[PDB]
Amino acid sequence: SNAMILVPIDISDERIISHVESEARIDDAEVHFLTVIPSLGMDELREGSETQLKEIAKKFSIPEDRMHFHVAEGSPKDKILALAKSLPADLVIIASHRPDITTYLLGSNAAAVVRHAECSVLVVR
Amino acid sequence: NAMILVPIDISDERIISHVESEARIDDAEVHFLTVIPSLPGMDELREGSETQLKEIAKKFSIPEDRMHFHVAEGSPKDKILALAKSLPADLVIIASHRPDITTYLLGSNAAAVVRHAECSVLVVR
Ligand SMILES: Nc1ncnc2c1ncn2[C@@H]1O[C@H](COP(=O)(O)OP(=O)(O)O)[C@@H](O)[C@H]1O
Ligand SMILES: Nc1ncnc2c1ncn2[C@@H]1O[C@H](COP(=O)(O)OP(=O)(O)O)[C@@H](O)[C@H]1O
Repeated sequence: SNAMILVPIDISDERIISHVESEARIDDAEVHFLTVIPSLGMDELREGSETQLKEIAKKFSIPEDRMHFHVAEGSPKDKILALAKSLPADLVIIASHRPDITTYLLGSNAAAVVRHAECSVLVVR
Repeated sequence: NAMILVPIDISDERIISHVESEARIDDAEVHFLTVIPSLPGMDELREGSETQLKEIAKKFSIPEDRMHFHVAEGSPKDKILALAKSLPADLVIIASHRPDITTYLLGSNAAAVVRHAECSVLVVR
């Protein structure tokens, strides 16, 4: 039962990198990157999303054999929470909001994950 | 531009040479499909199935940028046929039967695909 850290990533559009790396180093945790394709060809979108997720993950200094990639479809908050439950995650690491939006001190997904996760949550600023 | 559909049962080698050779003819896209039959979470089963599908595909000498992965849920023959139609496939490549079963010279999925597919079908022995 290695530690498992869930790292949701919005692939649309760096402070989380040092935090994920440091948290992973604590236990040599498994690091599960997740991207959610919002609802409303699917196999093609999933494939392109996985490729972009992997591109982003190259920025992180984590061993290859510790990184796992997930693509979900639907509500980002619902899927982040579902995966934190099913892994189960020992930690969720999430940015407080998108870097280019300051109106809200916590974004919606961050606020929901912080409140509803069954595990600890690190909100990164 | 050419598209080859290769259904794989992730429960249970001869098709490898044929797929590699057929793919070389045009530099075809190769679409691997596995169908998980109907009755823990569906999301985790889909991801677990895709992971095993990808491990099998590592046995095939085909360029990375030509391989595509699909997971469907239900009747294998119905989903094989649905994808062959919608891609649309120029070829389906299918083993005559499961390697370990000799009583049916042609398995039931192979028989339905070779009769109902709208494209050419290669039955491999
Ligand atoms: N589509 C998505 N897939 C995966 N994670 C996401 C997605 N959207 C948001 N998140 C997670 O939530 C974090 C904050 O996003 P959010 O709470 O929606 O605020 P904002 O709307 O400012 O981006 C993101 O940094 C990301 O970790
Ligand atoms: N669940 C499945 N998903 C994708 N392809 C399948 C599945 N089951 C069978 N096939 C395809 O059909 C081929 C032959 O299977 P089938 O006709 O069921 O014969 P058998 O009954 O001996 O397994 C398999 O090698 C595979 O290519």
